[PDB]
Amino acid sequence: GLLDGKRILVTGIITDSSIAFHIAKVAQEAGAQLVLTGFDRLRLIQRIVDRLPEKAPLIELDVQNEEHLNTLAQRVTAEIGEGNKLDGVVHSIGFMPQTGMGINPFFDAPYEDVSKGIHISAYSYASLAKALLPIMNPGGSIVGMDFDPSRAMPAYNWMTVAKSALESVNRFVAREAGPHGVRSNLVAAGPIRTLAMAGIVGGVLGDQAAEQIRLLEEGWDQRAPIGWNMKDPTPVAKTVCALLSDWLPATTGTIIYADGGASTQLL
Ligand SMILES: NC(=O)c1ccc[n+]([C@@H]2O[C@H](COP(=O)([O-])OP(=O)(O)OC[C@H]3O[C@@H](n4cnc5c(N)ncnc54)[C@H](O)[C@@H]3O)[C@@H](O)[C@H]2O)c1
Repeated sequence: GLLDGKRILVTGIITDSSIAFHIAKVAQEAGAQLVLTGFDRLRLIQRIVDRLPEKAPLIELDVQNEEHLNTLAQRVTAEIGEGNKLDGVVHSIGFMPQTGMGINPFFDAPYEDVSKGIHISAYSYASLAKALLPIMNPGGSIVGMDFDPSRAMPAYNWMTVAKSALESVNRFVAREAGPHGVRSNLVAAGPIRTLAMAGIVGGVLGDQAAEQIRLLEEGWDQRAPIGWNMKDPTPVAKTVCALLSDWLPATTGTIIYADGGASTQLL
């Protein structure tokens, strides 16, 4: 298998539609041995982890908790065994309070809310790398999830600002990881109907926010030369696994687009 013998930590499972659930599933089917992390609802997440192809341990990680981060490497080592190291780390973590995602105008998001979203969505990519690089093997790989923020998307407002910060953080993490023999890259996915996003397109932040995301989704499918399936994150999961493998060993600090090609076309 593509990831035979690799030990990979995967953050970000909260539902069975989470991108991270599919990353974990595909990675296990490709031979990887996993450690999962979960935020807050650990019993809920454990029952989802129980549905993965193979048994894998779940440990707690709130990326806003300094003690969780400062103990993370030790707690991972407790699961994989002293002397064993990680080959891969997946950041699949995002959050922005509703005030920053269209329930009110762009200008009405208070900084306390924006700062919380940037903490979880962007700064924590550096936090996670800081915590785990000391227990990573040369040849290893850190991968984070991106949503192309090169143009303003009124569908996502301050989450797009957070992704712009994340892309910058990724390039600096590549610099830190390099001397360890470790790569850092982002996978920019098209829109996926995770439970949170299905709620927004469904109307939970109001009619206008629902229509804005729906228009974004519709344009995406029109632009993508190979199509885009918002109800199936498997192609995104495979792309993450490609970057976790040994097959892109000279790629670091970059963004790989798993978006059906929609970012490359203008209609
Ligand atoms: N859904 C999409 O359309 C889409 C598209 C491109 C990229 N992405 C990105 O993919 C990543 C995964 O999101 P998703 O779409 O699978 O949604 P999701 O809601 O299933 O996953 C987001 C995860 O972030 C976790 N999280 C939030 N606060 C946290 C904290 N304090 N500590 C640790 N974890 C925390 C949640 O518990 C959840 O597991 C995010 O970075 C998201 O921005 C999503």
